[PDB]
Amino acid sequence: SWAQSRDEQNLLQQKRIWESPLLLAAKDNDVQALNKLLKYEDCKVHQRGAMGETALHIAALYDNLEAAMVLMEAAPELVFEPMTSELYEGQTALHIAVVNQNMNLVRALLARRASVSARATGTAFRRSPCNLIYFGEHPLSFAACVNSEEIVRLLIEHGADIRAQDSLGNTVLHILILQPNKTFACQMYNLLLSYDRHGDHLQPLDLVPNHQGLTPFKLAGVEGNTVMFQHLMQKRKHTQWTYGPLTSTLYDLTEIDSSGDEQSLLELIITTKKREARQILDQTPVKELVSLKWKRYGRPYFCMLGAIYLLYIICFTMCCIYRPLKPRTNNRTSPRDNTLLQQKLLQEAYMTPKDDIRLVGELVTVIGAIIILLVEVPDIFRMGVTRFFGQTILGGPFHVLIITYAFMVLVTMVMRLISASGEVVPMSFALVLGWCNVMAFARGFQMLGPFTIMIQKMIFGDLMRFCWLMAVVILGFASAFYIIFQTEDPEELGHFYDYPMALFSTFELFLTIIDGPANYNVDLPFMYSITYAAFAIIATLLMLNLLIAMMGDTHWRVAHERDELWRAQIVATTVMLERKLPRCLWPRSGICGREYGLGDRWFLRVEDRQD
Amino acid sequence: SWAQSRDEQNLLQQKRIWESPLLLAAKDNDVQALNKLLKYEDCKVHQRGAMGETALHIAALYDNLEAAMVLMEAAPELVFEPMTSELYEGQTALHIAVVNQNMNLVRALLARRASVSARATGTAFRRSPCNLIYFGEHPLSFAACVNSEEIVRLLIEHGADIRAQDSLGNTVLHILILQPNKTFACQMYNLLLSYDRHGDHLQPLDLVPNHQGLTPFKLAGVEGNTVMFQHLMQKRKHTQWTYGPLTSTLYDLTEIDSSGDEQSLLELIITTKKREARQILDQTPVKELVSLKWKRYGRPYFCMLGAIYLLYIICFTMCCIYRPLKPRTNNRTSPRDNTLLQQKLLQEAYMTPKDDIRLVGELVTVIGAIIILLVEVPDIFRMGVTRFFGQTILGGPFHVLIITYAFMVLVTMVMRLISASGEVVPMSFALVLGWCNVMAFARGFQMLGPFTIMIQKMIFGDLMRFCWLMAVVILGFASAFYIIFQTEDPEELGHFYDYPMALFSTFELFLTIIDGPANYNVDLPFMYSITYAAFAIIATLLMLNLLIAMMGDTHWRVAHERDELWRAQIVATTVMLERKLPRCLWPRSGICGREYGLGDRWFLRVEDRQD
Ligand SMILES: NCCOB(c1ccccc1)c1ccccc1
Ligand SMILES: NCCOB(c1ccccc1)c1ccccc1
Ligand SMILES: [Ca+2]
Repeated sequence: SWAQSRDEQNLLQQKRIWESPLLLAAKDNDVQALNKLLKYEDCKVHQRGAMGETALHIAALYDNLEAAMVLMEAAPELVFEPMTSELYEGQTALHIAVVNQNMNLVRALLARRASVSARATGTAFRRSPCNLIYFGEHPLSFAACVNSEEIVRLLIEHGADIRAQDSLGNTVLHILILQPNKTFACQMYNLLLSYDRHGDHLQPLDLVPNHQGLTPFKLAGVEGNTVMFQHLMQKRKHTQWTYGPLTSTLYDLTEIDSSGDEQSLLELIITTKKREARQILDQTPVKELVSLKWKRYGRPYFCMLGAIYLLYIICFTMCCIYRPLKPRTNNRTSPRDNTLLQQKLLQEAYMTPKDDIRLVGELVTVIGAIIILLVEVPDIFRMGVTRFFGQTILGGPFHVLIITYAFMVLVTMVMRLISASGEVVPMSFALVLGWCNVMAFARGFQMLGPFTIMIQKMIFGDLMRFCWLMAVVILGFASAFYIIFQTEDPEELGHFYDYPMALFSTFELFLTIIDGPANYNVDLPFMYSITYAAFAIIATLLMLNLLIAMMGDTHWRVAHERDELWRAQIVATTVMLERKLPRCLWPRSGICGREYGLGDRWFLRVEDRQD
Repeated sequence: SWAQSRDEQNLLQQKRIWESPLLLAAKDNDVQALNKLLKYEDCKVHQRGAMGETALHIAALYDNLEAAMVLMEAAPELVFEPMTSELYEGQTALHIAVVNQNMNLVRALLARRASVSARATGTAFRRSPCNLIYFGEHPLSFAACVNSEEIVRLLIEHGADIRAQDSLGNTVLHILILQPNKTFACQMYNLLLSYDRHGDHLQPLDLVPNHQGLTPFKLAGVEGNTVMFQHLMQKRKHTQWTYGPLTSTLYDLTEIDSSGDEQSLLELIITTKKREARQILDQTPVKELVSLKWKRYGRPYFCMLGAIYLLYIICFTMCCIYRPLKPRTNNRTSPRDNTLLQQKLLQEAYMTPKDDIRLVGELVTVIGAIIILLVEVPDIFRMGVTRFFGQTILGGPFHVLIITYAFMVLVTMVMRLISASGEVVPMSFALVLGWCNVMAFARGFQMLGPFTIMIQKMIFGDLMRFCWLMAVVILGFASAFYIIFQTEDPEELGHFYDYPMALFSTFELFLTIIDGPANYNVDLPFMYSITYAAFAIIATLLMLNLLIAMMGDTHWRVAHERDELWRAQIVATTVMLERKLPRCLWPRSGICGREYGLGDRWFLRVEDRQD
């Protein structure tokens, strides 16, 4: 219950101004009552409000230069007094001066030589969803947000440093990026480029990283400020000759492609969470770049890894179906004559000329697990375990269960060396999601991907949400069937002889898979005949409602936004096999420079056609 | 990896201008540095760039007449020097002159009497999807594309030949057709008609074929430049009397209908691949023309061929169900008591008075195959075998399996003369797609067609795309069921006694047909009870997702574009039974001329109503 303290103190603002007749005249334009306040006696200049205010704080906050200049002969040092703490740590009147777009107080508090080096790093000033705004803390950082032109010109003419950085290391240029009024603040980008003039030996400010290592170029990408990205792009592209309707411009491509792990661009559009950012893939240098990364040595060296993979599964299944598999030897099946099993999975029979063939069929698989184990000993070391789930679901949640493939297929070889009876429990799991993970490769072969994308987005958000609701409407009828047939002999009509199978038999009855029980040779008890019917009108309702649960997402799908999610998925493939596959088979994308007056920067061009 | 060489040489353009101070001044407006370049010494006039450039090439390409005229006293012969090779084979400054819409250099390089006979047949200039533009190679061919009026007037006043043809034989008039800015280039059609004046004895240019035999009338049709087609149509139609709101105009109809195999119009809208072309059927002379070809002696002589066809199938099925069919005579069924068969298909029993009736019931069918064999001995000779598949899917993919009907129904008579045991393997196939091909005739009977059209577009693009995805999610569970019931006796619960039926029994379980395997008399092994359930929540997912896989196409369907695909399908019928059925029963469409001051051209009229 944190946010209550915001408001408790904010009414305490209205408390302290209420008791104070000086601050009562700081509310409105009571300059003639300010004449009644300062010339008649010595009131102290430190009349602190709820979080430590003075008059020109309150006066400029309630839009009053007329109350602001009359304290100047009263107290010139109160410009040097910031607001105290805990929400507004270091806030001065200069900062709220530009909040109200002007009052000409900006020259007037600069007539008391106010300091732009004041940093208001308080609670409400850092980036958080509990604060509905974000501004940085330097005053010129605020003036970029408010889109007030000559105000920015005014303070740089009085000693403003543009290269100053926030609590996170973001300069003022980052702060212009994170404004939700995007094109309306775009015009102040090049204005703040216009005061770069002294070229520092480290940066001309547009390559400045923050303490999360983001130059504000790609910070616009990882936030997805799309229209600002283009205006930022146009200075960086190097256009060559134009040929009538077409133009052979030439894009920069320095930080865009993967280079030596400097947190390159493409992995950051993947690993972010804000889904408006993925529309940066619809921008002119980027969509065609990933196309050539996907057309040439994209899918055919991807699907080649797919091609060996189902062969790995085929050589798994043949060494899965041929099993030790002896006849029934220890005992006859005594209990109940229900133990309908005879096979018992042999201890140490391998020397036959069939069992050598399965052995080379075997150990290729368990070593093949250890290959995809060694994929993850750096990769679990890379992005943790618990937030690795936070890496999964957005792009490749098929990646995680190929590892639970490996846990089971390793433990079943541990199982065969011990030869315990519980052998099928891995071998069930180790077979089914082996095949179920070949649909991860459906993205590579064309036109087959997007349903498998839509497979993903229906199961993890809708069907498991449905399976919450479905797993309780069963348990009524299932247990209601279970008690209603405790009365009856399970010799005939034996679906419900005990409670654990009574759930399962109801469950498969729920999907209308089983015939619907009914002897028709004896009588059935009376409430069976309606409750099963009372299950039926539910069975025709909610799975039919589940059929249309699909549709309310599907109108939000393909007509609008699965097609982007397909190619958003294709690049989550792209940087990841770029990373995991080492060099000397991938040549990195685009043309290299260094032979053409360009140097170490590699480039990429495209044609077009205008009007 | 071909397209890399485009860019490697295109940076080499920027390499050669970089080393050359003459070409450095050819970049921008360095005429005072051109004073520093030519008057002071004799620099050679052949300073070749990457693919062989000179200065006025580079100057006019970077929009500089001011650099262009200063080399004229330096080198007047460099107009006669084309760009060298391998991309731009024969490109001169005259060609790039009209690319930049003007510079008044067009008169100025004609002051050195430049040649419009220059043909730039280089790599980037022919029609290809690797080139984003298409222009032809004569300079007047370029000026039609750029839509620059008096520029076209200027060069014809200096010796331009309009009748010149490209590498493919297309003249300049074809080049105006293939511009993607369609109405914006439409105004230059009649302008280039306006300089026809000398009537040549062969053509007045608007009947010129190319080396694929396309007069640029129907070339607009086969590409589907719809709005240009109408403006091209209006001069060709011959309007008669107007009666207030109605007008009895009279359309030309020379090349539109099928005539003596001169690659007529209607078959070309069918056999093309670009699906924007089929909207030429929505144009005023064409839609009503095919209507009268379909209303009168269209369907009733089509459905008549349908009417004999199911009678052929009925007289096939009666000679399919009555079979030789002897009792069990060679041996008792010894193995396993599973060989539940007794019939063995008699060798040479035909003389009974029932078996003569099936014999006349027989040989009508195998001869009836040979009729639809003789349809194809010219037709396989017509359009090949492998690209005949490229004829199938767009219109009548039902046509191909009536031929695999014929292969099987021929081989089963080969089979009865040998009387091998494998008799049902054709007879299964020869029966099922015999009936399944009567739905080809669903297009003829009204309102029944479009679902059978939608049958086609769901199976060959979506369900076989689904059956990729579905055939792997089965094999997990199916083999997982197969290993989990290797343990168990297949006497009771015998769905999965071996692997080949284990797939099929899972497959029909997947569509929730089979009952779902459960004895309820014995115990079942433990991972059966969840993995079958783990099959169930997939079984309620993806075939339910397949249900809505239909819908994302269906919103792209009937609300917008199946109704055109229906009548696009009806004319693919129309020219084909026009072709395959010979004369003396079809009278060719429209009214004949030759009695009415019109001659050999046959015509067709229509009424209307305007505002
Ligand atoms: N095979 C290793 C799994 O890695 B996958 C993956 C790796 C990093 C981030 C997200 C997913 C994956 C890659 C392509 C397709 C499916 C999954
Ligand atoms: N019966 C011969 C098959 O020819 B069909 C056909 C012929 C040429 C091109 C495409 C298809 C066909 C014609 C009408 C309906 C269905 C198929
Ligand atoms: Ca049943």
